[PDB]
Amino acid sequence: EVNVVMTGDMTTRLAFAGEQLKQALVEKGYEVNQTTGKRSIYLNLLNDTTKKNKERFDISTKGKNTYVTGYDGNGIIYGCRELIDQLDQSGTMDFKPVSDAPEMVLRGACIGLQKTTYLPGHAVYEYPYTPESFPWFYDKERWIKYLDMMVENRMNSLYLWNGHPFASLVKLKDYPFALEVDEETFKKNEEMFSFLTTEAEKRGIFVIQMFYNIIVSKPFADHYGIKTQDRNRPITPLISDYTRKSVAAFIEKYPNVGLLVCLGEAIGTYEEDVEWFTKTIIPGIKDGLKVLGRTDEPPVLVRAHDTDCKMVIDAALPLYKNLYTMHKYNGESLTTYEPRGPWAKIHKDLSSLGSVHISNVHILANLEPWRWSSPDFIQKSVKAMHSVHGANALHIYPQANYWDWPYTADKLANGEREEQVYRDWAWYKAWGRYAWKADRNRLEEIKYWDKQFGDFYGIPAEMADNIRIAYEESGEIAPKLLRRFGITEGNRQTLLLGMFMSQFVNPYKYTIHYGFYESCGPGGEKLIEYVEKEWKKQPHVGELPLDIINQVIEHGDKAVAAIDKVVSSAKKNSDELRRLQNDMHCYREYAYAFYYKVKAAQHVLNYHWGKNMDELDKAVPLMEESLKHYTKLVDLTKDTYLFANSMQTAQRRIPIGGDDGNNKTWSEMLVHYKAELYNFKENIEMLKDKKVRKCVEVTPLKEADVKILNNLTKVKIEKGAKIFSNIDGGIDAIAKEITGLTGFVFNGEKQRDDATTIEFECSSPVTMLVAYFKDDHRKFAKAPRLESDASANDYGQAEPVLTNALHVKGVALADIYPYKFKAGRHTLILPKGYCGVLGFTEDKIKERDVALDAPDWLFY
Ligand code: NA
Ligand code: NA
Repeated sequence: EVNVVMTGDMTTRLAFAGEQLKQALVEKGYEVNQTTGKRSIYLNLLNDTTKKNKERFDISTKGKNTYVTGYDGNGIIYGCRELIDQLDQSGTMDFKPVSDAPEMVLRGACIGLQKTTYLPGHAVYEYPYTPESFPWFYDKERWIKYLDMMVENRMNSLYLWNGHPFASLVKLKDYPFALEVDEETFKKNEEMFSFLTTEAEKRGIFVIQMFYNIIVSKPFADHYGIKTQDRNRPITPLISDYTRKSVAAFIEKYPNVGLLVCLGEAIGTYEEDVEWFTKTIIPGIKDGLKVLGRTDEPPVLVRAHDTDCKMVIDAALPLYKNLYTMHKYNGESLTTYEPRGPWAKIHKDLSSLGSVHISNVHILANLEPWRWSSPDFIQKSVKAMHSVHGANALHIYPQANYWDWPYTADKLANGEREEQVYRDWAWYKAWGRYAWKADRNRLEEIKYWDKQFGDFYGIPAEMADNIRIAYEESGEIAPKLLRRFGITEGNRQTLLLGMFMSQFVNPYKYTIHYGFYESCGPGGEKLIEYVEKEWKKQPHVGELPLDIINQVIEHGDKAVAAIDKVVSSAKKNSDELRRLQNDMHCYREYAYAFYYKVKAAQHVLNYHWGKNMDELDKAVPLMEESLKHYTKLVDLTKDTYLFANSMQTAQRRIPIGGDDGNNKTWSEMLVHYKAELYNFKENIEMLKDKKVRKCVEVTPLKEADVKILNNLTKVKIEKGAKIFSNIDGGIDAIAKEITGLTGFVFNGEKQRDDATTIEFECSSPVTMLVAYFKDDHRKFAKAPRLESDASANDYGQAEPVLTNALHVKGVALADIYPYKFKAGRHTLILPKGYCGVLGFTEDKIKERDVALDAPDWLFY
């Protein structure tokens, strides 16, 4: 019936290609003969490294013989995948000749050895590889399925993300106490890495271990009496020695595993980033290479995240020639296929290096947790990666629920968990398909996807087009709403839980970073900008917020109308199609809730500009209508989803704090949005009746009784006070709240070199007040930023308490951030650069813009 003949370099990839083709043919009812005149397929593997024929194959046919030429091991695998895809798309062994190669050179996905919350005993990102934490990591069948799916999608790279993996994977003779796992687990970890590298290698998959810096093991830390990580802590010879030896041990022991380096998030300055990479990491890699007898420099991947790419690559290239770069596609979200602005320039500059620049589709904060997999949106995004960013490689996150691998957020009957590889098959398949080839005729793609959805649900392709419509209409909702109304593309925000009125009418209170609105889609106006231009009779430019809410309710209505027609048809995976229908109804109720809230926010902003109280009367029924839609969203999610956000800690700030896993469900959020309307109505009632509103009674904070342990110079905080010993000017404006506190005097120069360490004890909870200056000069310590520093809320400091609150003559204006402590003995290192420590109080601090009457006072 069918002969399969393998010819050439008898490699593991050639042998895998052959087994795959044989299984595919017997699953179609053919008898297969294997060896190394009736129907024959010839698998020919050549030898050439010609970076040009990488992963290339040719298929030709002559009579009843088919010839597959693979230019390398990956080429012969992909040649066999093309025969199998032909056998699937028609039933016949009549093969079409094809010469093909992928457009992007690395095409891959990540799994996080990460959890929804911190491991008891450990800081952020820290999780030893153990079966207690990750039993799925030790499941060989689950690994085979994952790697088989990667081959089907022609993905050639797998990334494991972990804080400090080395202490689970290597033993150091100078630091034997560093090991974070018991001996039996250490043996299981060695066994799994051996299984994973072997299974991946025969499939043409490069395994890459990602790590954060600077992080040391819990037992190494405990032995030396230091912290596992501290962002502002200097580099020390001890921590450098431990990391260099760890990295060298890893290269020696797992010689085919790549490294993805994050120069963060526990490194305080760009100068320390360069020093760590060039003097600790790169020498550790060369140590391991020297030990193996390697003369080549295998690629090292470096994230642009939380560093200065240009300093880093410029300093590193003389020391190590083979560096790949990685940078987020749309920050930690998916917002646009028309990216632009300063962030597009950073991608273009990294692509300029003429090497491999990897587009990272990172975290997908704005899509969590509902189904998302728009072929159109994904195709257009890969076209943008090429045309706007210059990227030639792709790294994708899971579609949702990254922190909770291997499960989705779906709540099934009786505690059952849904697998991400099951639910999100079309996400992986779409990113793989467009990474292979971006330019594909859209009508032919619709027919391809109609058959994929039809086959999965057992529905004719024509009928299944309504599934494709549902994905492509609903797919535009979260991207559009985030880029037009969002606070951030970071997972600091969970878009699909909604937003407060305050976040619509006073968005800059919640800290919007330069770059987001300027990069993450077409140029346009915020709601506050649109309403200001209405009142000032100024022309409108670009994407308008009222246009976007109209578009999103239309997307919502069309997705529901499409999925409702087909949901009853499914002959397979019927429960899954009912969940997709439920997700489309969720997206529609979300879209209408958002529409009415934006309309309400426009009237509240009309009140701000005109002070016509009839504007507040119109806001109420729109808010009520928004709440009717949000109540329906609760009814749709309360039995169907465990939660929205997979990151379930105090690093989540928008719409409200996610501290200790609170505020992660629509049910929880509805309580807040009901209280927001109730409050609004009470405030309007008081305005009508009494023409009064609540405002802050401004009083000095009482100084707390604190003992300073590290010999700081004290100063009374008042007009005239010199908080910088190295400059001539004193405080020349100050919030009354701060006057009379006892702060400190520092040398701004010493602050640039050494950072600022405060050590103190308190017999009750205190807040320490820190001044960060509103000046872009690198001499100033930077205010806490959760998007580039997971530790930026460890003291409750992520948000300022008093804005525009301090001025020092010859310096700048400052905002005041709260650092909160329980009773105890404390040591804090603040970021390098000029900053002020103004004192301590046990008092409740009332938030205030000292420069003022913002339009959101009505929701307090
Ligand atoms: Na850094
Ligand atoms: Na990145």
